[PDB]
Amino acid sequence: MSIREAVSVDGTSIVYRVTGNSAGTPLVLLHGWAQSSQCWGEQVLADLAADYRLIAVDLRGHGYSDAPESGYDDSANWAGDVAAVLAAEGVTENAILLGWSYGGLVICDYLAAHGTGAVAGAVLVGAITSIGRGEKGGKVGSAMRSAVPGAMSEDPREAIRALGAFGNALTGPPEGKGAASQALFGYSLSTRPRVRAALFNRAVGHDELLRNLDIPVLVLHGTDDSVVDVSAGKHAEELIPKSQASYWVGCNHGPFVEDPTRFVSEVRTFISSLGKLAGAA
Amino acid sequence: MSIREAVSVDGTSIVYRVTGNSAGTPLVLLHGWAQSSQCWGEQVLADLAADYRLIAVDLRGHGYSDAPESGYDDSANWAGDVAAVLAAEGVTENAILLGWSYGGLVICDYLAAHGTGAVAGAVLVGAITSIGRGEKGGKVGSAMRSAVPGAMSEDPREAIRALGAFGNALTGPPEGKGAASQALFGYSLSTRPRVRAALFNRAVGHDELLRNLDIPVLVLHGTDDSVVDVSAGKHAEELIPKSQASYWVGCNHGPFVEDPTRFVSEVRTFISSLG
Repeated sequence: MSIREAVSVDGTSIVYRVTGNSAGTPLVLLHGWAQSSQCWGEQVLADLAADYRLIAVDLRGHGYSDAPESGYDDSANWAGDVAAVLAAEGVTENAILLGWSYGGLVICDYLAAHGTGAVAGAVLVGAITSIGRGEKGGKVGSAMRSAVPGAMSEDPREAIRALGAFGNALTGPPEGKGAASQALFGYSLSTRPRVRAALFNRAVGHDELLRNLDIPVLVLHGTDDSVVDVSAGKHAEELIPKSQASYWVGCNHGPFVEDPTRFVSEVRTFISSLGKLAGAA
Repeated sequence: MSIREAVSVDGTSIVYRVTGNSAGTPLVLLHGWAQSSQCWGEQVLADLAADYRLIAVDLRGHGYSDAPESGYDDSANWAGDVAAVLAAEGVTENAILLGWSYGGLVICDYLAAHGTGAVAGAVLVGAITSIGRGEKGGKVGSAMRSAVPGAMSEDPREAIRALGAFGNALTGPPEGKGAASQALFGYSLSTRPRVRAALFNRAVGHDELLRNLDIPVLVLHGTDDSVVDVSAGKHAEELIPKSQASYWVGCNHGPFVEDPTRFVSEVRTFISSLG
């Protein structure tokens, strides 16, 4: 059975999808603000599930997960969500955590709370790692600044208008990708407005964690990301001791949409890099 | 776990959510075109789960269910989806099947294939029972007509305009209904465009089933439904020997959205009445 749920520390049910090879390295996918476990694209999901035990999570308040009334500003709830998924799957080591945008912050809340015992590597895709004034890891782009707080309203007129401030930032050039462009706008619309707001009504700084991670981390980030400034990825690269970076020239916030083959290729190479094969060649 | 899946006759996974007491009467909820198990609204789903073993299904191609390339024009697939969910839950008798819009057609496909041995009653909410030219039980309204083929387009601009306009017939007001309006619109947009098209590109008639049905069926339909014309429900009421009906004056296609309390009440009473 592919679709499952785990109960976090506050009693929130967190829905997730497990696909791929049972024997393979666990790859946990954490999506971004006002999206879902369906954002990644069918081709990306199919390709990653070939080698990995693929675990695609619906963040609290998103997708099919429970939407509690409060607690979105508590790092311990986010941490408990990832811990609970990992435990339900019996994952105690070697996991790869991948986070898009807000997913990066979820990973950091989790690593801040549990350390790196269960984890061999992480991938930060157009990710924030902090939120708040002066947080270089939390630097948003112009599109996101026009989109908020109108994108948080329950008023459809305002929410539709505001979310169009994103333009094509999620997809890049949208030709031939209309279904995906529709679906991404859709997930944001069906994310409860109160959840959309609660996610950014918080502050947390994680630079001290970044400087002390003992795991390899790939920073994968569009140079033209108008949602999360590429400066945030560059900051993570600068602070993380075992960082690797791939900056996609001309790419916006959705590299997995703009070039699903390249995205899969870069993630597979990263994960394979964590063994002893590179040493051999 | 509340969230689950069942494997249909063609290998399609059908995701569904179970809530409420496992000893209650099973109530299967089957949503409409381009929607999902989340359409019904939190209060409606909480109130129904207070009394029933609530089974909220994502149709094939919708929500989190698999989306096969083809087969949406084959009644035996839809029938297997419903059988597979029932089997997975151990329901062999006494189920209530509730169908919103296209969900009515899914129910009829299932009943024709399988009979009513597992089923005590049905509810047809703004429902079609047939589809295609000349089927009085598939009579579509002005909002549905205007929405095609824009709502089937790969092109975002075209689909967003068509489905945005379409969504207003689902909510009615929409003053007071902003979040649901957004969410219904979002579920339609996130439904793959090829699935939106596939569902519509078929023909099947069930008048012979309806006039022969051996279960009580409630017809619950807005008089100003502009998605599925009220005449479709008036037609089903006429054919079904043990029909009951409730025509909500001034209501469009979404009664559970327009008046969640009334919707739950009318459903409870019908189900209670099965005695």
